[PDB]
Amino acid sequence: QTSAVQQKLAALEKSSGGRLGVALIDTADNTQVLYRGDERFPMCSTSKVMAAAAVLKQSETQKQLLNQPVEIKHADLVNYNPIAEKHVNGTMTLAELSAAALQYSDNTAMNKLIAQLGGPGGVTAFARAIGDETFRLDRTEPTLNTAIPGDPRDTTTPRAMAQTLRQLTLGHALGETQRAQLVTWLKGNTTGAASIRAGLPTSWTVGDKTGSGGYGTTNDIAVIWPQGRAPLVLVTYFTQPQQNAESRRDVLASAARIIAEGL
Ligand SMILES: O=C(Nc1cccc(-c2nnn[nH]2)c1)c1cc(-c2nnn[nH]2)cc(C(F)(F)F)c1
Ligand SMILES: O=C(Nc1cccc(-c2nnn[nH]2)c1)c1cc(-c2nnn[nH]2)cc(C(F)(F)F)c1
Repeated sequence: QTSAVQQKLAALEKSSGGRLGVALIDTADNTQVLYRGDERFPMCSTSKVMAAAAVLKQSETQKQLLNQPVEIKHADLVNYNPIAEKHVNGTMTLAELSAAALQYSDNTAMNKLIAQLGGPGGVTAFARAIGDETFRLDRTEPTLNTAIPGDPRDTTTPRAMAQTLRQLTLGHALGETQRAQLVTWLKGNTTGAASIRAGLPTSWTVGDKTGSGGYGTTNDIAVIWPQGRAPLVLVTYFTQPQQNAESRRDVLASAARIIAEGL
């Protein structure tokens, strides 16, 4: 069947000229709303959540791991390094790198997380360990953001990412203190006010991670605490047919607004 909400999302998608993927989990009743929920989309920087969570999992058996220093050399700088560039010829801890990756979307910080896990396949292995059979990370920053249509590398589906985000932030994929740390980091994101958040009532609290890349790809994944009801998880992925397309954070906000109306 096609629901009213799905019809509105289709109309939004038609006007946008791109391809929109949405998955909502309402944890009050565990019901789901999906639009292209099983199609693959490039994750771009939304993958930083999985990398940070994989390092948090490692820290469960190493109480000092998050204080471990990592050398930042000039050659490590990639294309967007707002935090890491201040520490060239110095060090950052794994906690500092996780915070920079999640809250500022620092690409050098993400590469240090990937390296701590043994490469992109270490991130994928963690996804499999927590029940995500769909996620795949194949490349490092910045090339994981090429976002070429039809390319399977560095992709997931909206359904799989919403399930994983729920398990990481509201479930038991992580230990209790690690889950709390992930939630704190997401709630302090600096990059999200124009994306899912912009489509929701201002009284709600949101923790989110954005992404963007080639082909006008514009993404956001969020855990949402609405006023007076159980939390939601919402994934909004969007990509366009031409390599140089302009990003459309407003489309993610519009999708979130349609979802919120339908609750
Ligand atoms: O690294 C990129 N982007 C980036 C970097 C840091 C944070 C975020 C972000 N965080 N949250 N939202 N965006 C996004 C990036 C962008 C493009 C692009 N854009 N347009 N056309 N090509 C192409 C590439 C590459 F290398 F694959 F060719 C990389
Ligand atoms: O820094 C960014 N991107 C980037 C970086 C380096 C190279 C290229 C590139 N390569 N080729 N063409 N551009 C593009 C970037 C983009 C967005 C965004 N844009 N639209 N919606 N969100 C958001 C963020 C952040 F971090 F603030 F969340 C960063």
